[PDB]
Amino acid sequence: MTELKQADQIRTWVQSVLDWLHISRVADLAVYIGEKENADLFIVETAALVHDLIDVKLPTIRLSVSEVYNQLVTFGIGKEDADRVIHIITKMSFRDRLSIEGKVVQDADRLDAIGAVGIARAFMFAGAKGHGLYGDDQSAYAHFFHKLLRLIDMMNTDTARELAEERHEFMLQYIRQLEKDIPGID
Amino acid sequence: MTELKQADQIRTWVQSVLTDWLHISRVADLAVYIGEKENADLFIVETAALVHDLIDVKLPDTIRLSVSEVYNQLVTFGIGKEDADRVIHIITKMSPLSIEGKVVQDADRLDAIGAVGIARAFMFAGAKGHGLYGDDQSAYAHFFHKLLRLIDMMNTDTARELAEERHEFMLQYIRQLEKDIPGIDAKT
Ligand code: NI
Ligand code: NI
Repeated sequence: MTELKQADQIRTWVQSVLDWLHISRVADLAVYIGEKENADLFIVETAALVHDLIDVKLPTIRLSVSEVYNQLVTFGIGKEDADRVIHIITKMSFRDRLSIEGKVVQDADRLDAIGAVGIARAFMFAGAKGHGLYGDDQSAYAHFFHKLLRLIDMMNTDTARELAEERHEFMLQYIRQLEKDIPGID
Repeated sequence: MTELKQADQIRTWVQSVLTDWLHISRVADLAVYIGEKENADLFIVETAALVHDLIDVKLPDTIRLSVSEVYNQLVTFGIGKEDADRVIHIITKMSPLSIEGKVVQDADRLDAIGAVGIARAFMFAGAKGHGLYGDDQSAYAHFFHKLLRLIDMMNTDTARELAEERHEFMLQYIRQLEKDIPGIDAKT
């Protein structure tokens, strides 16, 4: 099982390149969902680990599709697995953006944007970008209704839909409470 | 009402100075609510709540006021010397406190817990480049080290009651993180 070795190298590489905590969470989740959805677990974990490397959001860090490709083949990963990972990540991040493995990776990514973890990230992002808690259309509170509260209805697989239900319900109890703590938050 | 007009004056001033205001507005509403239940002087409570942050070291240097600047503006705005002195004694102590000072302190701490405290913790982490969890500067660490202890330091019966709901909700939020992120407590 050389795939253990290869998976471990990608983790170190990615951790090096770079948040890592998001990537790690998404990979753990992708592996879990992929197992229940009969996807290729190597592909799903690997795609999860590198799903952010080619994004335009990242500054000096952003890698090219071929840089990522070359690194995987350099680690000894096969052409077909490297090709399939690239098809996943390149299908996932272009401006204004499936197979079993692609759907699982996307689901994992989206699950990480809801629930208690999703709420944390929403407020973290707002803090980083100088945005308000509420009071603006760019605020974190607004983004729950613009985006986060709809994600459950866009999940690809039965397994991700299952996991979503609990995370979605909790975000709702969170919003209800926030609205109670701050009357006129809207 | 002369005090209604003075509070509205102070409100517009503070909002103009800080131009954070949302925190101050929430703290003033909470403080007046507690103050009324506790039979504290409501004008002093509201005024202190409104100016409680203006001298705080955490404000940037382009905005932060000296104590004399706060004092002078209050007096110009028509607050009497004695009331103005009371307000100054509260905010310099915050940055035993008086009865009104304890009410303001409680309101300020209430805003740091519950659903609103959760949001604020994560916003701060994002502002300072700190992680969600995984080290001692992380938001998660900050819950254990500081925010989960605030309920023990509430001054008033009214605040203590309000803090129980908020604290318990924050405990539910932690439980949810622990569930969704296996190993979160040990993660680095
Ligand atoms: Ni992602
Ligand atoms: Ni404050």
